[PDB]
Formats: sequence, structure tokens, C-alpha cells
Amino acid sequence: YFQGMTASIFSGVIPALMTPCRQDRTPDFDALVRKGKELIADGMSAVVYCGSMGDWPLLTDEQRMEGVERLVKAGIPVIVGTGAVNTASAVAHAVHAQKVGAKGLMVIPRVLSRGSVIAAQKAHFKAILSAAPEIPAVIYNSPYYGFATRADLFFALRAEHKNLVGFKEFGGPADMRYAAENITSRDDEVTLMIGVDTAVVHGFVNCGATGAITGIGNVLPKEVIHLCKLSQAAAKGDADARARALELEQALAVLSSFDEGPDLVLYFKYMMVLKGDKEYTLHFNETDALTDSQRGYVEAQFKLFNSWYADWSK
Amino acid sequence: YFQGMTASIFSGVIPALMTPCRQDRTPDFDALVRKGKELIADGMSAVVYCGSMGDWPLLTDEQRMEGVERLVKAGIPVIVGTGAVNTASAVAHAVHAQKVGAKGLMVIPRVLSRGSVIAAQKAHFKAILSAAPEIPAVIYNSPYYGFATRADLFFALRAEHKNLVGFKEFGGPADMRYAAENITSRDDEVTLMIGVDTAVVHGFVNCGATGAITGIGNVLPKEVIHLCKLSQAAAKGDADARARALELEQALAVLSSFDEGPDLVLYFKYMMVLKGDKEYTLHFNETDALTDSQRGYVEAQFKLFNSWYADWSK
Amino acid sequence: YFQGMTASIFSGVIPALMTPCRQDRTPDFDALVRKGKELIADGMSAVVYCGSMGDWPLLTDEQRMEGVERLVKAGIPVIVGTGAVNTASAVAHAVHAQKVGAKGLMVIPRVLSRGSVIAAQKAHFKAILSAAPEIPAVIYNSPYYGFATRADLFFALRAEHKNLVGFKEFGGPADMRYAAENITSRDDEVTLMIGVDTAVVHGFVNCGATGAITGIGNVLPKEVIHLCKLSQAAAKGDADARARALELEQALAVLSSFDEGPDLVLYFKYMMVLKGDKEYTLHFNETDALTDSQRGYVEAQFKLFNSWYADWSK
Amino acid sequence: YFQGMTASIFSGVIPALMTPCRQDRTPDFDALVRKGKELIADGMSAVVYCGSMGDWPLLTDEQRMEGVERLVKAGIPVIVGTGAVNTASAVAHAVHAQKVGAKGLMVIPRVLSRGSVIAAQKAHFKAILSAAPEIPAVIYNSPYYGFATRADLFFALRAEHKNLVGFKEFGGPADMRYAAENITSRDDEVTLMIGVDTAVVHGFVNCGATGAITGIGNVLPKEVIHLCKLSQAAAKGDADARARALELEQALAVLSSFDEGPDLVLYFKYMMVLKGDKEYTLHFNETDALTDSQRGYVEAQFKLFNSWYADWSK
Amino acid sequence: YFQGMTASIFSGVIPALMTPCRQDRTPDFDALVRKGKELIADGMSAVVYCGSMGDWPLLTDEQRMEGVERLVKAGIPVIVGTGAVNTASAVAHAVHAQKVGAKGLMVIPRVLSRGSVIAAQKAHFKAILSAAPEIPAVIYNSPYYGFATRADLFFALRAEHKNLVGFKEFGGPADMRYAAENITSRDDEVTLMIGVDTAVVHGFVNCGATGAITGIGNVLPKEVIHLCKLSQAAAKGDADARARALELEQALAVLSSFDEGPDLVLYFKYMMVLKGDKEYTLHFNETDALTDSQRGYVEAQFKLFNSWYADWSK
Amino acid sequence: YFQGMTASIFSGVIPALMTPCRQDRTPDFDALVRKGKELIADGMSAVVYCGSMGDWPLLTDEQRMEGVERLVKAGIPVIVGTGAVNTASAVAHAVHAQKVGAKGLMVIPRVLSRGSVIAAQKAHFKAILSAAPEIPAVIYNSPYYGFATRADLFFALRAEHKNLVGFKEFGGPADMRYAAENITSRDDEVTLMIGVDTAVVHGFVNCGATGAITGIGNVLPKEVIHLCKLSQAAAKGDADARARALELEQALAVLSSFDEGPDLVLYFKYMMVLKGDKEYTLHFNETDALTDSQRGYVEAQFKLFNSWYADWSK
Ligand SMILES: [Mg+2]
Ligand SMILES: [Mg+2]
Ligand SMILES: [Mg+2]
Ligand SMILES: [Mg+2]
Ligand SMILES: [Mg+2]
Ligand SMILES: [Mg+2]
Ligand SMILES: [Mg+2]
Ligand SMILES: [Mg+2]
Ligand SMILES: [Mg+2]
Ligand SMILES: [Mg+2]
Ligand SMILES: [Mg+2]
Ligand SMILES: [Mg+2]
Repeated sequence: YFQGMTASIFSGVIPALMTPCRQDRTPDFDALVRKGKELIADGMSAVVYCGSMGDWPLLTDEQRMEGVERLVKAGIPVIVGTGAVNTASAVAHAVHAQKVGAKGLMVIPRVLSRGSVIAAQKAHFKAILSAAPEIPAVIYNSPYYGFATRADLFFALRAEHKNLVGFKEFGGPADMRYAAENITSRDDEVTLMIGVDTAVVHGFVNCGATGAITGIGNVLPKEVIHLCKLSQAAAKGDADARARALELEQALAVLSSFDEGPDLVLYFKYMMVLKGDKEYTLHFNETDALTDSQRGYVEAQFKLFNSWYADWSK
Repeated sequence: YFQGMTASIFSGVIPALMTPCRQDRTPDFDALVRKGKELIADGMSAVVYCGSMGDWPLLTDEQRMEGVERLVKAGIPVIVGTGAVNTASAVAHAVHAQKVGAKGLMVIPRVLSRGSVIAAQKAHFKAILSAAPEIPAVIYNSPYYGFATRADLFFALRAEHKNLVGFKEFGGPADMRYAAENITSRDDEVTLMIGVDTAVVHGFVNCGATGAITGIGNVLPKEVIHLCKLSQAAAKGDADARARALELEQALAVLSSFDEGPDLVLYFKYMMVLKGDKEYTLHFNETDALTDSQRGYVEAQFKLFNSWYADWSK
Repeated sequence: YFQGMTASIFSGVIPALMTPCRQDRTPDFDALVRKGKELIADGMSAVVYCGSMGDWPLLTDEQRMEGVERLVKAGIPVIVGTGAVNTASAVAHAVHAQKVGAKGLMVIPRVLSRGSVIAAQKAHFKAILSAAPEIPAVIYNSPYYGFATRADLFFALRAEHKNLVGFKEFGGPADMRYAAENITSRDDEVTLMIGVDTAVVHGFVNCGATGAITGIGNVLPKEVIHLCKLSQAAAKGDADARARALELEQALAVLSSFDEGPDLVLYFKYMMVLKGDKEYTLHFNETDALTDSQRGYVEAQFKLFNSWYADWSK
Repeated sequence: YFQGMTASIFSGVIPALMTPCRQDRTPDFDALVRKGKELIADGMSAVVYCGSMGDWPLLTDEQRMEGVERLVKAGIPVIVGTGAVNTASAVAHAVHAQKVGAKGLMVIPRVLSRGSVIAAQKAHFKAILSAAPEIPAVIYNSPYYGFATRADLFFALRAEHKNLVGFKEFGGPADMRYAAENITSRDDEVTLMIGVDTAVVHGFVNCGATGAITGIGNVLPKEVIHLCKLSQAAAKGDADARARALELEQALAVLSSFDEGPDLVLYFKYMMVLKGDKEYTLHFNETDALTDSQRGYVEAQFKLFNSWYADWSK
Repeated sequence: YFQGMTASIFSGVIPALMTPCRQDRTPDFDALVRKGKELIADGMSAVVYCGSMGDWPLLTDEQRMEGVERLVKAGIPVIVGTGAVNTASAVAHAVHAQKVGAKGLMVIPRVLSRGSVIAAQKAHFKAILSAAPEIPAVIYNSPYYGFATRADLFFALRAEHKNLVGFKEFGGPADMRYAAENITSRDDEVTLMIGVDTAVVHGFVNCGATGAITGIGNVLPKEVIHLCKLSQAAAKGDADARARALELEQALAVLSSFDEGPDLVLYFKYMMVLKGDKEYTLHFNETDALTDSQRGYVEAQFKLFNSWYADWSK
Repeated sequence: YFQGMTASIFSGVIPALMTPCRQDRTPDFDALVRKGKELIADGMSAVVYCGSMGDWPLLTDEQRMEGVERLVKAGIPVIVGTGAVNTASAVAHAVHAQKVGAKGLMVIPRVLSRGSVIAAQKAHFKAILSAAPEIPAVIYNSPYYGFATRADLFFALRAEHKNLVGFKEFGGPADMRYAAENITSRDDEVTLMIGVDTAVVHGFVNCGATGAITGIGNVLPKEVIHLCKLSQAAAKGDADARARALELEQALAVLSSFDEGPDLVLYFKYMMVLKGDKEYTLHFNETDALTDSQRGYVEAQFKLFNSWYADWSK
């Protein structure tokens, strides 16, 4: 067992953090650290930085690494996102993760060049995995990449890279089932992570997931934790917990579905604003903004969810 | 605000009326008016005539306008359907609607000629909208037409046509979400209408709809109203109402699904017959009829729904 | 044999005529008759009126019948299009065709109401076929209608309706193959008609077609006739004719492809204008018009085709 | 009525039996008979042998017929599966079924040669049906076969073959709806059978099914029977039964979904093993086996279902 | 090199033989041998027996092996088809092939049970390959099987089975390109075989194929050989040969396309009949027959091809 | 007219240059400039740098700008590619293009963040266009981006950005037709560019293209120029040129098709190597390499094309 005696960095409820943007459009790292600390205190187990929720394409590799360092310095368990323009850059994020003392590695597929090519993905994964060989790793899988990591690739990688311990799935319930049935269900150290906000109950109950990366949990941490706890109890055969998890998931479905689309950072930042956190007002691109109707729509759905939850929870 | 002080013609529960057919296959307008009056008295807010439920392709433009006049004369709030073989005919339905004192306009896409062409749809909508500029209007959207009205078109039309106040969606939950997110959720006079019998809870709860056009509500008015009232309460955050709305919707799903297919008039007329309204026995085409198995199937599903509802409702 | 001793109305090259529109937007029937007479004189065998090329949805049933009468009175062999808003109207076009002395009937599927329902299409076809039992008939088949007439339906109809002698196919080469293999290749009176401008060589050579309805042949009658004659010779095993037919078809492909889309009347009218026939300038809907780029594009493709043909033909 | 006074062989809950495999990889018929007897005693109404659950492709026609005979000799009502490499072999299974005294016939489409050809399927069905004209028959319908039996074929067959009394559907809820609406809902002797483990509630409640063939019911007979009884009560309008049926179906969904895929025999045998029936350890092909992860996954889902059911059921 | 000094059994033009059927519907092996001898004498290099062209599903394993033996005894180089109901039966065809002295092995994917499962296909291929380890082998690839052999599988098999020397592709030009680019183009003993009648020019010219299995070449051996010789010359950069190959392929396309569909044996037998070989009149299933229209269609296309070729060839 | 008196930078044949990689994996700019100079001397009109052919994702923004400067300094007309990780970076490429004296701008859609969102693409295009307002610009359109620039967007941009003069299309013949019909065929300064190696004849002849960006033209400049010259002559109605262009295009089709897939840089570099230019041996990622079979396949297709062309060209 790679992590030995310590509880896995890939278990529990883990927010993918947004990167607060100043008026000058540079990242507010004090605010990032504060939010990170707050979310751990609410019951989250770790954070992910800097992933797509954190606006990685819009920040330099150096900005991201400064962020990671600040979060790690502050005592927050960090899983480092390695999304990058090229392999060399992904690799440098992983080197830095190990150097700085991050607790985990999120290994993202190659983009922009040969993205569909399985042999190129294998070499890219291997480059990243061997760059931080002491840091436990998950592979991120998603239909977005034009490519799917299957059992044969996963285990070929794991044969050479013992730090590969998990699989994070973004795609639908069917893709999750495939991963649970064929990759993550041996009696071993390999675990499945839920990787989209809309697949919580399916992941915990039907797929034996042990952890979940959350976008909406930045905004509704207590409520998302409550869902995961119901799901976990349901996964032990608790009938009442299963029924309650399904209702809470249904109520949370609209707001969670923003995670599935291209505007997830715009939608989740604006919800942070509605919760009163005005550091989430601006975007790194000056012209990126929800429209009037989009705003109206989130406002109504956020109001409806909080009203529902207040009623349902007692 | 276009309608000013009066409650919107596009709110509440609105049946699309069927046109009763005599033995000589001409329309029974006394029966249409009687049914209209009855449905308003059951709690419906307005009616639609003459739409696809009313067999518009099978009736002359003149027959339809006689119908509209009778309904309007009788005190029933009428939303006029403008479905037509060509723009000139659609336009004449709209002129007549304004002349006669109808309360609303359902603006249907061009058919048969250039149906997929967005520029032609724009000109057609504009022709209809400006034909009845004093009558509040909704655009009907449906995958049937080979074409989708998007936010950019809707608002370009609205810039020139202030009577355009609503959007009615027939397509799936995804198409409804798009309309709610991008068209109907500004803090303005623009509202979303549910436009298929199977999308009630999603429309009210998830999409902020304010009204619903109903086919099955001709047959089960009290029960469909009950669903809409549960949904409306659910949309305010009532947990118990949400759970009850989902069960009633599930129970009503088979019968409502007849609205989605090509035989909706055959299925809904025959249900009217089973409820005891024998003016709904015949069709305008002599050869149009449910088959023996189709009849058996509606009979069993109608029996099952009424039995279920009697049990569930107390 | 239904037509007995006379050559089939469904053989040869047959234009679907456009309906010239006056400044007052009413049909110019003198111009329609003149064009009809001209096209027969160029080598066409018959005409179709009033089909989708003739703007049927935009004209009243009465306007169409006046047109048909004028063409028939003038000595032009006419195949009557029965496209209509309903069965009763289709039926009245067929009654009128027989009354007036038209030579053939194009039987169009039911639209707008139950269009996908095979049983309803059967009853509609039967209604039309028995309305003009003395007039030889073809069924029009197209993916547009949401429905396909298959061998079993065709032959069930033919068992009761001996005037059904042909099958006209608009869909792709695959749909044509199905019709040739399973419907039209018995040693009988049943023939296949080419029903889209882009399928000439395939229809004659690969599918044993005996006639072709043409849109672009209104504009380029000599050149389309030349293609059909090459194809006919190719269908007898002439190697040189086959090679020449393929080159002419390739050269004609862009211009012919306008037949496949929603703007065919706009594109073919404008080509008539470019050929110098200014009676084809206007459309029945005032707002229907090719855009500036569309015009530029037809102008360039028309120039290129005529230049090519002048060079290629000697 | 073909079966006259006796209750239909196609009603109730009917397992498709697996064929236990010895160490020498020959079938254990004592074990098959014992399991059959046990399942009837648990409340099952009949069995199916030898279908795809019974590994038909892996056993000789003679092995299958020995099995059928043993089950019939033991007093178990048997529906004989006629899946075969060719029509002649299918026919010999049907001759043998009638000879031996089997109570029903499952008529499987032609495979391997002309599988998509409706005319060939008709002749094949007719061959099988007339081979055992005294034995009540159902046609098996499935997207697997590249082909669908529609109402017109079903009833053309039934006109000549009065022993055809039922329709078994494997495909989705939509395919079941089509069969219920158009084939099985006349007031006649014709019934619908549920033919995939995942469509129980839909089949009984929404489609008027009267019987269900089950794979998972070999393993969880009491629990599957409990679902069918809830569904049957729900189909009479019992609101409480409907709600309970939906929860039990949801809980059973993962395990039932193994029926939908290519590994159903591997998954259901291994569950039999986990229930303690070690005669289900081996497969006819030596190399056919669940992987380590697949095993882990069934183990966890089986544990979770039993835990859930123990809690939910009181 | 596995075949050492001898020319590969997988090069040249190779008919998949049909099995002539007597009046008693048993195979006519004298006629099979005679046809085989004739085709070798016309320039074919080998034959395939018993594949789908030979009606394998309709014949017992023993009938097939008798056929193979007769062909081998007569001096004809035979590639044995291993299509079968199960692995054990496929394996026995391969054992028999080696025993009897067949020159090659066509390795067909598992059907009917686990057909889509790559791991099961691997084990099946391995079973067959090791059953006849002295006989050179190709793997048959086709979209029919619900499964594709990719480079990784091919080469994993080849590492353990040195008799695997070729790849036969039935699917489209794209699937052929994949095989040429990734499997068959190393400077090694591994060759690509064309495996559908419609892909000859693409296979030889664009994909570096070295041999072709032919259905229509049973009927038109000289003409198919002529195409392959043009293609082979084209593949060496001969411009004139390339242009001629494309014309002959186009002329042969309709007749060759019968190979792509479910009726290939019906279509190719009937062509054998039209060529005057009346041993090809009947089918193993009494009810399998081309319809009247299908017959008419082949008759016309066969006439047209022979007429064309007589003209084109001088 | 934006470019005034000078010939458009977007006409003629324009290679997208590859970036030669040293043993230390840094770019060889001397070699890039030399190749650029050579290609202009062979008849190319301009070059594109740094696009996807130039490995843009693998090079820093600074490396790219050094390249652009070197090419511009050397007298080569350069169209600058603006593909980038974010808008700010795209913008800096455009600022630099104008500063340095590049002759044109290739405007690439936003990637990685909001790629499918049309409103975000509009703002991105506007940012780039206004960054280099003096430099003539084309928008690159491709299905890759999850998004299509349509006529309405193009012309809305052009209303504010007079330097937008062209449209470059990568997608299929259908997407090219749409652009020719609706965007580029007004009598204005707006031109269509061919943007994939496989669409040359269609672009020039059928779509009125005036220029072509080429990948394979780096390798076969004379032969690609010869195709474009035939196509240009064909576009003036030259019959002989049209026939010759089609044969040369067919011969070049395999090699050109490498442009359509993910390995285009690997395939085109290796062809440069086969032509004897060994500066194209290595890749920026050490592990990126054609496989043995891929190499074999390009070697055979390159040999076949040169042999064919030597024969065909006299
Ligand atoms: Mg990456
Ligand atoms: Mg595990
Ligand atoms: Mg309309
Ligand atoms: Mg609004
Ligand atoms: Mg019609
Ligand atoms: Mg015929
Ligand atoms: Mg069978
Ligand atoms: Mg029945
Ligand atoms: Mg096999
Ligand atoms: Mg090789
Ligand atoms: Mg970009
Ligand atoms: Mg222009």
C-alpha cells in the first residue's frame, strides 16, 4: 500500500477551488487560502488546485504553483491539478507538487496535440506519474478529451507506477459503471473518485466510490457533505439513508448540473457572490460574464434550493 | 409591461381544445363552447384554439375563425393558434384574433415551405406579430419544425414587437432548460410556458414556468390542475409538495405521453369518450381511428390512473 | 397494362414547373403555359404541376387547378401534384385531374397530421388513388415525410388500385437501390422515377429508372436531356456513354444540389432570371429572397457550368 | 382460446435457468432439475430451458433436449427455447418439445444467416410454430437480432398459427410500449411477457404484462417474486404498492442490469456461487470467467442489496 | 518467416465458394470440387471453404469437413473457415484443417455468446490458432461481430502464435486504412487481405493489400482477376492502370455490393444460375429465395455489366 | 478595400510550416527560415506560422514570436497563427504580428475554457481582431472547436472590424458549401480559404476559394501547386483542367488525408525526412513518433505517389 498508514488523500469530499480574481485581474491568493481553510473546517477532506474550476488555462504555470504553495503552506491537504498546454508543463506541475509537499496528484490527459491518441496519452501519463513518484495519483477520465482510459491502460500504467492509486470519472453513469466493474473493484488499494457534481449517489451507492470532487460544494459545503454522508450510509445498506439521498440529490440536481457545462466557473462564482462572498465577482477575462437571463436563472434556482433544504432538513 | 394591470393570458393551466366532429364531419361549435365553458369553471385560466389538438390542418381557416369567435363571444379567454399552410393565412388568423377580441396569440413556425430556414421563420414571426400588435404573443418552439428559436432571434423580434411576451416549449427537458437559462429568466415581462403534457414538474420547478398548455387536461382537468398547484408550491420551496408532484406526475406519465406522438387527437378524443362525452367519438377524416389494441391500451391505462388517483388522493 | 397502347406518362424527362409570380403576387398562368410549351418543344415528355417547385403551399387549391387546366388545355401532358393540407384537398386535386384530362397523378403523402403513421398514409394514398381511378399514378417517396413506402405497402395498394404504376424516389442512392431491388424490377408495368436532380445517373444506370422529374431541367433543359440520353445509353451497356454521363453529372452537381434543400424555388427562379426570363423575379411571399451571397454564389456556379459545358460538348 | 381452461404458461414469474457445468464441463442435469424444482417451490410458475441463460450455443441440440426431458419428467412446467444455428435445428427443438410434453414454446429469431431479413424471419417463425402446433407459443423480440417483429407480422403469423399467444420483449421501455399499444392490448388471448430483468415495473404497470422471464430471479427468487407481486397490485391501482415497487426495483437495478449485457451468465452464475450453490462455479468454456474486479464488484453489489432488503422489508 | 520458401496462401485472388445444394438439400460435393478446380484454372490462387458464402450455419460441422477434405484431396489450395456456434467447434475445424493438409486458416470471431467481449475474443482466437499451429492464419475483422481486432490485440496474439500472418478486413475503407496504417505495414511477414467485394481498388492501391477474398469472383472470375491485376499494377505507380481499375470497379460496383448485405448467397447463387450453372438453383432452406423483383434486378444488372465489359474491354 | 492596391495575402498556395526541432529539442529557426525561403521560391505565395503544423502547443509564445520575426525579417510574407492557451496570449501574438510587420492574421477560436460558447468566441475574435487592426485577417473555422462561425457572427464582426476579410474552412465539403453560399460569395473583399489538404478541388471549383493553406505542400510543393493551378483553370470553365485536377487530387488523397487526423505533424515531418530533409527527424516531445507500421505505410504511399506522378505528368 502506497500511502501506508495514512488515510487516502482521495477519500471524502474534496472541492475543486475557484481562483478569486482581483480588480486588476490577478489572482487573490489570500482569499484562495481563506476559502480553502474554511472548507476544510466545514468538513471537506482535501482540495484540488488548480483544475478547470480554478481557471487553469487563464493563469500562468507560475501563478498556479504560487497558489498550490500557499494552500500547502497553510496546512490544507492539496491534490495538484496537472492540466497543461503540453507534457513538459504538466510535468513541471508534478515536480513542484512533490517539492512543495502536496498530498496528491490529479493526472490530466494531454490536450491540443494528439489528444485522441492512446499511445500519446500513455506516454504523457507516464511522464507525469514518474515526475512525482512519491505522491499518490489519480487519472482523470472524461469524454471531453476525445479519449478514454480503459482497464488495460490503467493497469499497464500501475504496473510501472505504484503511486497510481485511483481513477476519477467525469462522464456519465455508464462510464462510472465501466470503471467500477472493470478497474476499481479488485480488493486492492485502487479507488474510484466521483468527478462530476451530478453523479454522487450513483458513484457512492452503485459504483463503490470512496471520494468525490465537488464544484457546487464550494458554495453549499454542508449540504453536499450531507448528501455524501447519506450516500455513504446508503452504500452500507441503510434503506432510509438511500431514500433521503435520492431526494436531496434530486433537489440539488439543477444547481449541480452547472458542473457539466462550459460555464461552470461563471455559474459557481456567481453563486459564491449570492452567498455573500464578493471576491468571486470578477473573472480573469474581462468579457466573461453570465447574461441577465443566466443570472436570473441561478438566482431563482439558488433561492428555490435553499428554501427546499430549510423545509426538508426539518 | 404590455398587458399592463391585467394578469397574463399566459399564466395558469390552459387546455388546447379538441374540435368535436358531427356525424356529417363538420365541427360542433356548440359542443366546443360548452367544453370551453366547463373547463374554465373547473379552474383552467384560458383555452387555445385552433391548434394541433383542435385538428387545425383538417379545418378551413374560416371554420377555425368561427370557432374562435364563438369561444370569445361566450366569455372564454382565448389564445388563438396561428398554425397555417402559409404566412398569409397565419396572418389572417392573427388579424381576426385582434378584430374579435381574443386575449392572446400563439405564434407557430412556418411549415411546408422553407421550414428549416431561420431567416424565413424570422420574417414569418414578424408578419404574424405585427398583424395583431395589440394582442400579447408567445412563440411556439418544437423540434418538429426542423428549427429552433434561440435567444438571439427571440430578443431581436422582441426589440421590434413589444407584444412578444412569452416562449412556449414542446421539446425535451434540455430544450426547456436552454429557454429558462437564456431567454425567460431576466427580471422582465417574458415568461416560459410548458408546451407538452409530460414536462409539467420540470417546467414549473426547474425552469420557472408560469403557465402550461395541456392536452390531457381536457380529459382530467381537476387532476392536471392538482399537479400544477403542487408544482407551483414546490417551486416556492415546499418539500412535501415537490414529493407529491413527482408521484402524481409519474402516475400521469403514460396518459400524458400521448401528447408527444402523432396520435394525440385520437388518443385524447377516445379518453373524452371513456369519460362519457360521446361528442368526441368521430374524427374529421373518416378513416382516422385507434386500432383495437390501441383502444384496449388506453382503456387499461385510463382505468389504472383513475384507480390510482382515487387511492392516492385520500 | 393500365395505359394500354400509349407510352407511359412516367417515362422521359419531366420538369416540375415553377409558378411565375406577378407584381401583385398572383400567378402568371400565361407565362406558366408558355414555359410548359417551350419545355415540351425542347424535348421534355411531360410536366408536373403543382408540386413543391410550383410553390403549392403558397397557392390556393383553386389557383393550382386553374394552372393545371391551362396547361392541359394547351396540349401539354400534365402529371398533377396532389400535395395538400389534408386528404380531402388531395382528393379534390385528383378528382379535378381526371375531370380535366390530365395524363398522370403524383400521389403525395399526408402532411401535418399523422404524417409518420403508416396506416394513415395507406388510407390517404387509397383515397387519392380511388379519386382518379382512370389516371395512371405514382407514389412519391421521401425522407421528408417522416415515413417510407415499402414494397409491402406498395403492392397492397396496387392489389386494389390498378392505376398505381410507378414509384418516385427523392431520397438517397440507398433508398433508390431499395426501390429498384424490391419494388420496381419485376417484369411488370411498374416503373421507377428519379425524383431528385442529383440522382440521374444512379437512377438510370444502377436502378433501371425509366423517367426523371427535374427541377434544374426547367433552366437547363437541353443539358439535362443530354445527361438523361447519355444515362439511357449507358444503361444499355455503352461504355463511352457511361463515362460521359459521369462527367456531365459531376459538372452539373452543384447546380443540381439546390434541388435537395429548402431554397430550391429561390435558387431555380433566380437561375431562370439569369437565363433572361424575368417573369421569375418575384416570389409569392414578399420577403422570400436569396441573400447577396447566395446570389453571388449561384451567379458564379451558373457561369462556371455554362463555360464548362461549352468547352466539354465540343 | 388455445390453452382452453388451464392458466396460461406465459403468466407469473418464470426463470430462464442456467445449466450447471461439471468439472468435466458436461452439463449437470441432476442439479438443473433440483434447481428447477426449488424455484417452482419458491413461487415461480414455470421455467425456460434452454435459452441464452442456459448457455444454449455451448451445448449440443441433444444436450438441450436431454435437459428439457429431465425437467419435464420431474413435473416442472417448461417453456422450451428454440434458439439455434439454423431453422432445421430450431424446428427439431420444437418437435421435441411437443413430443416430450413441454407446456410452452419460446420462438427465437433466425440467427447467423439472413438475420435482418423480415421475410426470412417470417418463414422461420412459421416453421417453428407449425412444428409444435399444439404447444402455446411466444415470439421473442430483441434489438440484438437486427430486426423487430411488428404488429403486422405478429398478426399475420397468428392468422395461420393459433398457438401463437404471446409476445416477449427484451428491448427498452419504448419497445415495450409499442408492443403494449399495438400488439398485446386487444381483448383477446394475446399477452405481453417481460423479457429483461430491468423492465419489471414498466412491464406490469405501464404495459399490462402478465408474466416475466427472469435471470436474477434464479438467484433472488423471493425478492423478484415480491417485486412482481407489488407490480401486479400496482397495476390494479394500489398507490402504496406502486411506491414500494419503484423502491425495490431501484434497489435491484444494478444486479438486474447484468441481464442486459454480454456477461449475464458469468455474473448470474457467480451470484449463485455467492448464495452458496457451488455447482455454478465453472463455465462450459474453460477460459470464460469474471475478472478480479468484476468479482469484487458483484460481491459488493450483492452484499449491498441483501443488506438493503433486510432493512427495507421490515 | 512462417511459410518459409513457398508463396503465401493469402496472396492473389481467392474465391469464398458457395456450396451447391441438391434436390434433397444435401451438399453436392462433386460440384463443389468441380467449381473449385475450374476457378483455380481461371487464375484464382486458392479458395475459402466453408465461410458465409458456403452457407456454413446451414451445414453440420461434418458436412463442412467433408467438403474441405474433397477440395484438398483434389489438389486445390484451401483456406479453411472456422466460423462456428462455439469455440470447441471452431477448434475442431482447425484441428481438421491441419490433419487434412489445408494450406491456410481463416480465423473467425466468437459468435452468439460474449461476442462483444474482447477478452473472450482473444481466448477464442488463441484456441483456434493453437489448434492448427502449423497452418498459416489470418484473423477476420468485421463490424458484424460487434467487435474490432486492433493492433494491440493482433500483435499480442502474434507474439504467442507465429502462424498468425495476416489480417482480413470486411468493413469500410476507413477500417481498411486503420489496418494498413497500424497493423499490416511493418516490413514483416504480415499482410492485409481484402475481405469485401467492394474494396478492391482501395485495398490494393491505398492499403497495400496482397490478396483478396471474392464472392462475385465465383461468377465473374476473369473480370475480377482483371480488376485485381489492374489494381496491382496501379499499386506500382502505373497511371493508366489506376484509371482503368477505377472504371472497372465502378462498373462492377452494383454486382459487388451484394457481398455487403444479408442476401449475398441468394444473389451470388442466382448469378451462377444466369451464367448457366444450374447446380446453384436451390438453397439449403427451402423457403430462402430471391423475390420476383430481386431476380428482375439482378438479371438487369448482370446483363448491363456483361454488355459494358464487352464494350469497354475492346 | 482594406489591403487597397496590394494582392491579397490570402490568395495563392500557402504552406503551414513545421518547426524543425534540434537534438536539444529547441526550435531550429535557421532551418525554418531556409524552408520558408525555399517554398516561396517554389511558387508558394505566403506562409502560416505558428499553427498546429508548427507544433504551437509545444512552443512558448516567445519561441513562436522569434520564429515569426525571423521569417518576416527574411522577406517571407507571413500570416501569423494566433492559436493560444487564452485570449490574452492570442492577443499578444496579434500585437506582435502588427509590430513586426507580418502581412496577415489567422484568427483561431478560444480553446480550453468556454470553447463551445458562441458569445465567448465573439469576444475572443474581437479582442484578437482589434489587437492588430492594420493587419488583414481570416477566421479559422473547424468542427474541432465544438463551434461554428456562421454568417451572422462573421458579418457582425466585420461590421466592427474592417480588417476581417476572409474565412478559412477545415471541415468537410458541406461546411465549405455553407461558407461559399452564405458568407464569401457577395461581390466584396471577402474571400474563402481552403483549410484542409483534402478539399482543394471542391474549394476552388465548387466554392470559389481564392487561396489554400497546405500541410502536404511543405513536402510536395510543385505537385500541390500543380493541383491548385489545374483547379483555378477548372474554376474558369476549362473542361480538360477539371478532369486532370480530379485525377491528381485522387492520387494525392491518401497523403493529403494525414492533414485530417491527430498525427499530421508526425506524418508530414517523416515525409520531409523521406524527401531527404533530416532536420525534420525529431519531435519536441521525445516520445512522439510514428510506429513501425505507420512508417512502413507512409513509405509505401509516398513511393506510390511519386511513381504515379512521374508517369501521369508525362
Ligand atoms: Mg494536460
Ligand atoms: Mg479496488
Ligand atoms: Mg404556420
Ligand atoms: Mg423573464
Ligand atoms: Mg398531402
Ligand atoms: Mg417493374
Ligand atoms: Mg434461432
Ligand atoms: Mg391482448
Ligand atoms: Mg466463430
Ligand atoms: Mg507487414
Ligand atoms: Mg485560441
Ligand atoms: Mg465575397
